[PDB]
Amino acid sequence: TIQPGTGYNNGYFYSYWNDGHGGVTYTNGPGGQFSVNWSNSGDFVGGKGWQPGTKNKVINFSGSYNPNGNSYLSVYGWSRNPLIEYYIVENFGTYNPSTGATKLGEVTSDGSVYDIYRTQRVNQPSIIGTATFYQYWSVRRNHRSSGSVNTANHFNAWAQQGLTLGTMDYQIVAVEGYFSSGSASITVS
Repeated sequence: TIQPGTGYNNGYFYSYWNDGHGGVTYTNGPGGQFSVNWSNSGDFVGGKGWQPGTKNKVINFSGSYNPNGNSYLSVYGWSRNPLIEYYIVENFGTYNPSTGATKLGEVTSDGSVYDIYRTQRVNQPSIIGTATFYQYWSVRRNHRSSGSVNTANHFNAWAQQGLTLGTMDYQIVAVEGYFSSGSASITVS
């Protein structure tokens, strides 16, 4: 296990954050590999990828994802100017994070339809400090724990619908959990 923080490991950016509650261990492995094991955690997010991301990256991920409770497996990132937090959700546990969100379209990519949503976060932590910003979501209908994500398909579909992105900040394959248990082992390339 490592300290929470950000850095580079074997040529990949990583980010690991937790709220201090306990119950989460994050390990960086060789190459693009990372592992997360959690048991009655608090809120956390961890994964590997790129800093900065791009608008036409094809992201490959392979491994195992076994949530027991509330957790997501996503391509996850931010843009600046405008400030946007975005998710391309490949798999989740007990909670569909688009519950109660406004549906803004559908896109077919990489073997599934995805539903597109937009939510707003009001006076919440962000990469530039406390702020009000939008979150964009693509939620895969056919869940999986390995695959390839053509991010351009999502970003172009969001743009078509009026959901524009600014300058890319980090872009990772992340395991997120909120007071749950589970294990994951994921290799990014």
